[PDB]
Amino acid sequence: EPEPQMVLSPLTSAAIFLVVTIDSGGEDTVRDLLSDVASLERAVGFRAQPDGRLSCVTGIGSEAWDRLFSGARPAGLHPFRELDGPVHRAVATPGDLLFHIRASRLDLCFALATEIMGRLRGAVTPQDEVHGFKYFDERDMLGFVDGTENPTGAAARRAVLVGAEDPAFAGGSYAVVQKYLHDIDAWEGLSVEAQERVIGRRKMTDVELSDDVKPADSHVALTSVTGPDGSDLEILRDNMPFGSVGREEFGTYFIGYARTPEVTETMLERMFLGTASAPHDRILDFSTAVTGSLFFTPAADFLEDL
Amino acid sequence: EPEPQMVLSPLTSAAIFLVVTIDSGGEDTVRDLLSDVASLERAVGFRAQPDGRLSCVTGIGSEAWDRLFSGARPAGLHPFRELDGPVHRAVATPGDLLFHIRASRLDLCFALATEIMGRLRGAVTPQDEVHGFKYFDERDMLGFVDGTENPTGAAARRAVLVGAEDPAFAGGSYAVVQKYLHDIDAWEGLSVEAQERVIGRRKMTDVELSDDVKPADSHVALTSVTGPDGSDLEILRDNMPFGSVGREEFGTYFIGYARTPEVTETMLERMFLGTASAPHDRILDFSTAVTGSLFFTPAADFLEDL
Amino acid sequence: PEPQMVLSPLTSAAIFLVVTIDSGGEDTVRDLLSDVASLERAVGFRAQPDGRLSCVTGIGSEAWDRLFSGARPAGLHPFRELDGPVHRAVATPGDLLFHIRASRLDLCFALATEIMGRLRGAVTPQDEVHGFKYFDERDMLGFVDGTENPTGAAARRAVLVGAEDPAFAGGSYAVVQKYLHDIDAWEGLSVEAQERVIGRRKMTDVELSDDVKPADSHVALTSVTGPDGSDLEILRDNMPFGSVGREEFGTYFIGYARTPEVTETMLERMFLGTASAPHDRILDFSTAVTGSLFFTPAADFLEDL
Amino acid sequence: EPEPQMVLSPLTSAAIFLVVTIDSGGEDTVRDLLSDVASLERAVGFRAQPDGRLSCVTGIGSEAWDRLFSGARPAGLHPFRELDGPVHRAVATPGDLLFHIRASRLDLCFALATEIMGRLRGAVTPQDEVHGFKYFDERDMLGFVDGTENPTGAAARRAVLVGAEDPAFAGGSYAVVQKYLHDIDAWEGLSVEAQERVIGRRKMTDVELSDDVKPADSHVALTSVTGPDGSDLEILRDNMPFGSVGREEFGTYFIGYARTPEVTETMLERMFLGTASAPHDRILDFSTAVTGSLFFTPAADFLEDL
Amino acid sequence: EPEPQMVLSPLTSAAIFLVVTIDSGGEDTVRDLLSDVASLERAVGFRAQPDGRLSCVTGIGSEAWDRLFSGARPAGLHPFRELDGPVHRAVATPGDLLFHIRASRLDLCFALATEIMGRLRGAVTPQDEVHGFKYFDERDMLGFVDGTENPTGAAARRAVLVGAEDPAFAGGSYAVVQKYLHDIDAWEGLSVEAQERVIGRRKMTDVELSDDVKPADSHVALTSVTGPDGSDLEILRDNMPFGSVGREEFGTYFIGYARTPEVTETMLERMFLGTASAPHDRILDFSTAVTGSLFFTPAADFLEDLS
Amino acid sequence: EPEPQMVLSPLTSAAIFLVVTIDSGGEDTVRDLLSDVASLERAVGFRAQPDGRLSCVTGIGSEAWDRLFSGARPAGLHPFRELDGPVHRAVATPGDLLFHIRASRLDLCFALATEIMGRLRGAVTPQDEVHGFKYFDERDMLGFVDGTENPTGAAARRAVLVGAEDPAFAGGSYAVVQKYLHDIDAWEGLSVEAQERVIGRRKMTDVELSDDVKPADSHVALTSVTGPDGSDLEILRDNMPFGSVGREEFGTYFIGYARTPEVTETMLERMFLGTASAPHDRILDFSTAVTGSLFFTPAADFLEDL
Ligand code: HEM
Ligand code: HEM
Ligand code: HEM
Ligand code: HEM
Repeated sequence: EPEPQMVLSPLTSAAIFLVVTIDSGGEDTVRDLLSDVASLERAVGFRAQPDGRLSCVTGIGSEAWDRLFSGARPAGLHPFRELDGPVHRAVATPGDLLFHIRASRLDLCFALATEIMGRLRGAVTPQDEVHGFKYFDERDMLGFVDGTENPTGAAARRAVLVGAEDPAFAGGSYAVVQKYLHDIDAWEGLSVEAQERVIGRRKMTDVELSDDVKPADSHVALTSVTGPDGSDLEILRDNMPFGSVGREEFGTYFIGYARTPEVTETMLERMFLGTASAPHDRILDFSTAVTGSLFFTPAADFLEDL
Repeated sequence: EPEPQMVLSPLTSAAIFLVVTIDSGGEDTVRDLLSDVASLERAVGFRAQPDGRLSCVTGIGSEAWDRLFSGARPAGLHPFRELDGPVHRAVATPGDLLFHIRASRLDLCFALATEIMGRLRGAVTPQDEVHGFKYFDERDMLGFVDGTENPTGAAARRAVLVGAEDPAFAGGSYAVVQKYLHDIDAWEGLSVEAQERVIGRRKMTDVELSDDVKPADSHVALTSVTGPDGSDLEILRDNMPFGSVGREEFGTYFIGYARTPEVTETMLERMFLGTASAPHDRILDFSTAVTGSLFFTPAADFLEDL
Repeated sequence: PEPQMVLSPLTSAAIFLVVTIDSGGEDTVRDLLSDVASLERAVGFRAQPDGRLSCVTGIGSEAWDRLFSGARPAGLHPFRELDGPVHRAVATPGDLLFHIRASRLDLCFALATEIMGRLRGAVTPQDEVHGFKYFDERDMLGFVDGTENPTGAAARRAVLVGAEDPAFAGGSYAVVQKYLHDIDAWEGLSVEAQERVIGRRKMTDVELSDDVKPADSHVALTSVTGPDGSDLEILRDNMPFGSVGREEFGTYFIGYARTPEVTETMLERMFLGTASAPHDRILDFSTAVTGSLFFTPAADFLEDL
Repeated sequence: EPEPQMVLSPLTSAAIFLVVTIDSGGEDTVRDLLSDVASLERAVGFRAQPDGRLSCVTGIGSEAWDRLFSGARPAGLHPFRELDGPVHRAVATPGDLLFHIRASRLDLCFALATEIMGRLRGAVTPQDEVHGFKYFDERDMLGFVDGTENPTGAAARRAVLVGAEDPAFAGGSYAVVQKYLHDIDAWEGLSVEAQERVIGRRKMTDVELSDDVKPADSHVALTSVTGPDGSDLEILRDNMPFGSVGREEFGTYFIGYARTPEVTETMLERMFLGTASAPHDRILDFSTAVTGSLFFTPAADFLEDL
Repeated sequence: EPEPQMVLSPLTSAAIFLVVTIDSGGEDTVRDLLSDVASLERAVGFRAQPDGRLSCVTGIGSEAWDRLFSGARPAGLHPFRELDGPVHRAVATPGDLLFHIRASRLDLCFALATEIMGRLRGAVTPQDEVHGFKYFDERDMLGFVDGTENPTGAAARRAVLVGAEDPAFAGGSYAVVQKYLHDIDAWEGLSVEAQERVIGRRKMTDVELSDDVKPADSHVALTSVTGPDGSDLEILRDNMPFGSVGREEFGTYFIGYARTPEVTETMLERMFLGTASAPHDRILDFSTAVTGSLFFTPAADFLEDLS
Repeated sequence: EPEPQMVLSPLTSAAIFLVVTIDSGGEDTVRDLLSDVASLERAVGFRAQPDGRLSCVTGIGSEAWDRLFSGARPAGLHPFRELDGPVHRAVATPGDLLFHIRASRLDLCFALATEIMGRLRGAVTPQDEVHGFKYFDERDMLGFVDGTENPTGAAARRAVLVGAEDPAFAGGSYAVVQKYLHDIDAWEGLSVEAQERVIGRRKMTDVELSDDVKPADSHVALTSVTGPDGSDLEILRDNMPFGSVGREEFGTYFIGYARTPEVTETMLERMFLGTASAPHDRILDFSTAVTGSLFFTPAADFLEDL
């Protein structure tokens, strides 16, 4: 009965990521938009039926939630936990509202973004805006295929959607966003085979490295987490490349959905704080997190009945 | 589990609407076709996998039903109710069988209709035939995006399909057809802003007017209905533009699917008869209905079991 | 001299529009004729990538005299009616031809709306046809249609007016005929019998060998070798159209050529026959309902008006 | 609950069928591959995330099953039953593993096949390899639309997927393969009308012949089978054209899926051994089977737990 | 027979515009890149051979030409002329090199820009970078179809390519670039009718307004220019929308190609300074130019035969 | 202006290469086909307008020319010259007629090939048949983008088409074909960087190595040839990948067009025999030529006038 947002939807060739903070006194303007967001999506999206694939996923931060609503909160909703590791650091930056906008064409994303921000003008301060674009055969700026091991079907729904563990918010999800910038100069100084050891997959063919060759400090190794019951802990990632050539800015916009933030945070902890066998994730030697925010994306019904 | 026809299927770029009456002694020939209609659909349709999206929905009129079938009747099935309003009239016209044919290309539509009419030749009289075509970004002849607020998924299934309320005809639906002709001269006499107030939405962006600005005699206002439940009463529209430039025919072929004809009929009444708030729908000052028929579209199984 | 899109390939959608000019409508028509190209751009640029919208404007012989003063295209005359022993190629009124093509019907309809909107009260519509592509470039008889159309340089020489009439160089002559087919009769024949009528294999579209091809087949009759060794050629943009209810299953014939003599020779062979053929066998399943001849001038001619 | 392989997925424009036998001492390598087969599918397939439609269905033969797994056997799993008819013979040929690889592009098929064979090198002996291609409007080498009467939706699910009757192997399916070479010289000696009477459908339009003109030895007649219930027994066919012009090879690669092999075998017996009214299937007068193998295609999660 | 750059190439769904100045002592690194620019294009472009449509047009500014080259100069090459009108100004901003990169996908544009800039690092300073995107049915941020009256075929060739009037630079063109930011708030205050009067064409249908009702201060009227002959002066425009929603930036990146800058400059003059009939172009009441540069785009041969 | 065959047309995603020898006494049948080849091309091709992009280039060998035609010979037509290098060897294999068939779909290629061979059956013997397919982003089986430096426009015309040097055959061209099989095992034993030194270009980005890094025995170095005036001698290559996973066949089908064979032969000599600076082409250490034929491809009007 709880109808989820488009959190299970596949990766698209264009995306707009939009993070704002709510100005004091903006609450009411924000509530009005939240109840219209699905309506605005249809209004723009319908024009490009059937190949438009326009979707918007709306997320609300921990502090924003308390300003907007009264009563019970999602069980795991808290501000992004800053991770201060020996070498690398995962910062928390401000963000009350997330708009994850996806389509097969940028114009659709931009048109929807304009409609949303038009209604929010004077109530919100923009914190981050990223226009994501598909890079060749689903590659990131590091030149590796990105998103291969994303869950599908029942597994995707099992890993992503809040269920009976928090029944009042069933159909919701948790999104962690991090804007990463890459040091391409240092990355390109590595041989392809060395880069492969950093990731844990073959560069060209996207084939996973054998369990023999794959280093303990490789990205694939550290982000592979098993639960106490032996099951794999999974997240759904909709990462998109972005960048500016003149500024020498080459980035991955990280976004990860999971039914509990504990799954995503365990992965982050392994990456930044390391394990007993790895000091940290080698990918972080060529990647710097510049933002960090956590949002709860409620069921579609929740926004409607508001 | 009853198998419905393609009544929940989305809008396509081409369409053929075919309305016929059954001649004297034509019952047997019609019964034979009805049992073969799905196979005829596959015979043509499979030639254009996967992008063809050929479908045919077959409807049977109230009078026609009793000539064709012994036993139970669908509970809602009756002849279309003519509405003689103070200024605007919803006419009723003859129609025994409906063929609503859709595909991404007209050739597929035309080929199926050829096979259908081939099998019915000498048993039926053609009443109406319309070839519909997608007009730009899902627009109608009035220049507005048309079909934005159609229900989807669970909401659509609930609004369109017969359920427990008539168990013998579960998976069926009721179709109302009306061929509307538009007075484009008069319409293009109005400013865009004046047009927007007629419809209740913005012309280019298809964004709904604020409730503050939205007139009560706007099309959107009049066709927005709530039951004693307090929930929205919804229909599924597969409207298509048509016309001939030389004959000054600029048309909307209206087709609405609902689980009970009462829903569609209520909307019709509000449009032609008006409420306490409005004398009639302003759209009708630019739209003249020239046909009007009601059909029950059975479950796919029902057709095969003949 | 810039020609019209007369060499453009076949599209998946077309609108054919034939009108007569009402007396006193001369001036309205002239102003439209000067605006037709910018009207095309107005609609077509909206689908700039893959819309492929074009409009070829044709003017009739009688209309030419009423509209313009001075030089006449040499080969411009009314459509010559052919009263054959069995079949007739009728002549019907038509002053203006609008041959509108695009990859989508919406683009065609929009342009036609704009044209007729300007011409309203100055013209009377005679014919309007909405053409659609039928499977793998097939006509209503179920055969691939347009295979032997000239291409490239050969197309240019066959279609475009050259030095023979230098005042109208880059123009062309368009012959239109709406045909209705007897599908009940046609579907009676076996495939092999149908192939003998056309002169090609039905499914594969392979031309029958000269050893097996009947003298009264469409291909044999429409293959014309002129005074020299050169074959005479026309460019056809035939489109299927119809209505299942009215039992209309049609082919809208349009053929472009440098001189109408080429088209007329083929037409005579079809209706009046030759030495070893009474008439084109296709005509036993095909009836012409319209017949008109237009000159389609260079783009610059229409512009400088 | 059980997650099947892409056994229900539709026809694509490119396919690779790979049939191998397992060498002595190659069981270890085969098991290790079978556990990785799904990840290899993703490694190649994610590269063309939209449009790609890369899938691989892995099947295991009877003899191979006993060599490979210790435990319960799928109830219907047995070697292909050779049929020695009075005129036509259905040969049984060796085959331990089936790889049914499909995509919208051959490169994806070839790439995945390379990765699979690269892992299996020196553990398997290749028996058959066929590169299938779509031919015009879903036609076979006989010039007839092929696949028309395939079940879809729920009907497909019930006909193809193993259910409660064999609960330990729920979500599995049975695949029967046969490579056919056609005698095109003989075939193109018949008139179209005569060809139609062999198949049971019109050639150009793919419209089924009426039952009162359809011969009893036509392909459609003999492959139409009803059970004790009175309902139709159905299989899902993904057969693909293939061939080589220089060696006069014009072929149909037959692949049929069913929830029980008894269905496919019944239709094979009728074709080869005939019925009361029909000596054999007239299609075999122009078709020769050179291979014949039967495989069980387990649920996806069965392969993964190795 | 000189080979032009893809200057006559049509509009695409994605573009990158890159404007840089050459630093002191950067001349040799630049000259070296200019010789490999075509080969860099093929290196990236061949990967999407079918429907990629990757192209790069390289332009060189007036001051930069004297620094790079020793021989003759194109006859019409000069710095962008600033226009100080009573109300509106057309600014001249620094820019030595122009890279007009187009494809059907942004990734192709970004891959080529990465290669170009990678070779030019330390030698050049970025001035402007815009990533352009198609907006619906070829619309601009004002919501009007943009490019309709672009010349095609022979007429385009005659309008854009340098010919016999300057035979040593035949197959070249002149490109004028201006980045415009729009005041959407103000624009959306106008009715559709009122907006139509600013532009000179119907909004949705893109049909040109009738001559009797088309205002003298409309965009279409002011940029309609007949020469001394009586024939129309024409330019080829590859305008692309761009913007940032959060920063409230809604822009049109203007680029016009012409065989001589006099054509484009005349149009500019009519827009900014006005005529006897019109004070200025009304579009400028909602559009602010923030960049302005002029470049000569040489024939491909010129760039290759630098070696 | 003599009309050329489609020797200038671009690379397609599908290709069939057909090489046959003319049987004793099959000359008359060959001449009749040659006059109908363009007609056959249109017969199949027109069915798939406008995306089909079907074309067929017909070539005639040296020895075959003398059997077929009386009168003048193309100036540069001769048998393929075997190259017996110190290490590698370019074999000469029999070939009278080349059919180079390309389209966006294999079906069109296969259909045309069928028609051609159907007419030549009993008059010719097949020597070679390859079905080519596009591999990812125009890559070859070595994993490098293949065809990057092909000339285009006027440059291609001057490089490929016979001109005034041989007036009677203007519009014609010369095709050299070589079927190469690759040793993939060995090639994948090299690092990416080593592979780059073999080819002379970066692997993923396809950017050419600078002159101070590019080895003299690299493929790009050895196939770069300057002529008398100092301008590069160029060929047009339409290389297509092919292969069979079962038989470990991973191949490049090499075809090169040039206005004179001298150009293609110089490159071949440099590759196989070597220079003072280069023992041989390093690509040959991973590539074996198994066929080798030279053909003249006449202007189109030459074929029809027969
Ligand atoms: C009744 C409507 C007509 C139909 C259904 C029809 C159909 C066909 C077909 C199926 C072909 C063979 C495929 C092709 O090359 O296009 C063909 C060829 C041709 N038709 Fe028609 N046609 C019609 C009317 C006409 C008329 C009126 C003319 C002449 C004025 C004409 C001239 C030709 C020519 C010149 C060819 C090519 C013959 C060759 O050189 O091989 N057709 N037509
Ligand atoms: C020689 C290779 C074969 C060819 C060329 C062939 C071709 C066809 C064609 C053209 C049809 C009609 C279109 C359709 O419904 O798919 C058809 C139907 C069918 N074929 Fe085959 N077939 C072959 C082998 C087989 C075999 C071996 C089986 C069974 C094991 C089989 C089972 C069926 C079934 C069940 C149908 C559907 C019949 C109906 O219910 O109407 N086919 N086949
Ligand atoms: C402020 C940014 C601008 C916008 C949004 C804009 C938009 C438009 C629009 C909507 C049209 C009508 C449709 C068309 O034919 O393309 C147009 C026409 C035109 N614009 Fe602009 N324009 C801008 C700036 C300029 C500038 C700076 C120039 C000259 C340097 C220019 C030259 C033209 C020309 C020559 C035409 C065609 C006029 C005709 O002959 O019909 N535009 N522009
Ligand atoms: C063994 C099979 C071959 C493979 C896999 C192969 C592959 C390649 C590759 C990857 C390139 C660089 C990208 C490009 O510009 O296309 C290339 C370039 C080239 N190849 Fe080959 N090649 C083969 C055989 C040949 C042969 C036999 C010739 C001539 C007889 C040849 C002539 C050329 C030429 C002229 C170039 C362009 C060099 C330049 O100017 O940069 N190739 N080839």
